[PDB]
Amino acid sequence: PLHSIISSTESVQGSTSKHEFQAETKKLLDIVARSLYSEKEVFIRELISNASDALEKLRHKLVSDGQALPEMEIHLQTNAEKGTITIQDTGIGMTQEELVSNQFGVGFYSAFMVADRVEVYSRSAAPGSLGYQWLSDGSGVFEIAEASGVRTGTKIIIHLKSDCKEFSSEARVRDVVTKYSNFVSFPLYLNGRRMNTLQAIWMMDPKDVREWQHEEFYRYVAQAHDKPRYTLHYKTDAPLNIRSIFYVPDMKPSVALYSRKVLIQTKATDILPKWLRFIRGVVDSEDIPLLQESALIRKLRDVLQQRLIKFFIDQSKKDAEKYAKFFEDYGLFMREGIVTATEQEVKEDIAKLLRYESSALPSGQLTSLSEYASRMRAGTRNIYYLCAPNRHLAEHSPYYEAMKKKDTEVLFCFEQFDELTLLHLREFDKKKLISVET
Ligand SMILES: Nc1nc(Cl)c2cnn(Cc3cc4c(cc3Br)OCO4)c2n1
Repeated sequence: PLHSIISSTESVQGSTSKHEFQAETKKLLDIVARSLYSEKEVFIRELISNASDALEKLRHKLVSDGQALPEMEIHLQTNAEKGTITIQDTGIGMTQEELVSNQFGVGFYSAFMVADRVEVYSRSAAPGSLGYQWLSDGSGVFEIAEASGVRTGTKIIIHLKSDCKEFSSEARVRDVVTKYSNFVSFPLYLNGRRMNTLQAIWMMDPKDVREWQHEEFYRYVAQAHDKPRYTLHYKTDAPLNIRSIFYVPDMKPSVALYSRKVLIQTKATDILPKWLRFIRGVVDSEDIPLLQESALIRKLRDVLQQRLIKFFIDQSKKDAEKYAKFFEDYGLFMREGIVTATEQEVKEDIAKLLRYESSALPSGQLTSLSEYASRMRAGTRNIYYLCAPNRHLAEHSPYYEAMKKKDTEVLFCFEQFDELTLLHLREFDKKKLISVET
């Protein structure tokens, strides 16, 4: 089962031509190498991500041209003996000009975060392409030379710093891979061992994913053994770029942040409003660059809050008995969110999820503030509710019994935390929330 492709096949016949980065390239290299990423280990993530993109570009090209498909793989090799770590892909490679002038991303230069020297071999996939070697110690000077024995694609050999030797031990590198790159779109091997088995199902067409995949992934992200009660597969480009799946556990009572199938933060606590912290799943967006995550993250937070509210509302429409169970189990969060919200309009959005018993309905079945209001006739600026220990006492309440042959229907709350929520909300839509007993 041991499968490796990394070996010394490369040789350079002539001497190298020395180049020197410009004022820009000098700033870039310095900032990315020590000022940009907080943890140094993410260089593995960036290079893996680069290798994936190059693999994709070649595959799309061959498939577009109708050509057959070669081995499309990503390989990592650690050498603690030589203090090196190497990553090779068999993707679309690089031309001489690209090796010289170079938006695949900076991500490649993140290597100088842990290396005092980087040695590169690349060969373009286009027929008759030549291979080239690229050398650099990161001092703004790099060398270029035509190389033979270069396989199509790109091979990066990192000569690790004295105190970065940890990334030459397989055990350390394996952990880094499984942490950040477990959903990589192409086969990934480490010292010949296959490492990635999980599929990024959030990138799929939602109507192609089936139940068992959503169950598997839910159990992964939520580290859970039950099943998702609710599943929302949300994809969008207009507001921002968004690839995401949200789950509500079957069980009674966080979301991962990804970008292009690579992990940014396992606990994206700021991605959703605090009251939606019961939601499990993943958010993938190309729009994200630590303790301070908030920036335009908020814009995404607001997008997701609105999409989730509409989701649960739509759920209410199609299924009321299931949603009534959901409201029973998770109402707490909605109430917390309503009392927490600063803007009134946000309060009323979340409040659209609340369900209460009504006087004009059989005891047991619930209604929403909107549903109550629609039937309201010749009624201005009022929503009437009564809080009692139970439906029995609510109906037999003289306060309500007054509304018996009178104008309006009356909502029934049986818990004090529901009444306080209405009091706090004050007005909803065109109407003010008012207690029968004053
Ligand atoms: N794996 C892979 N495949 C391809 Cl097609 C490309 C294209 N750019 N890069 C990153 C990169 C690598 C370099 C470099 C500048 C950059 Br930007 O100078 C030395 O090597 C790639 N990496």
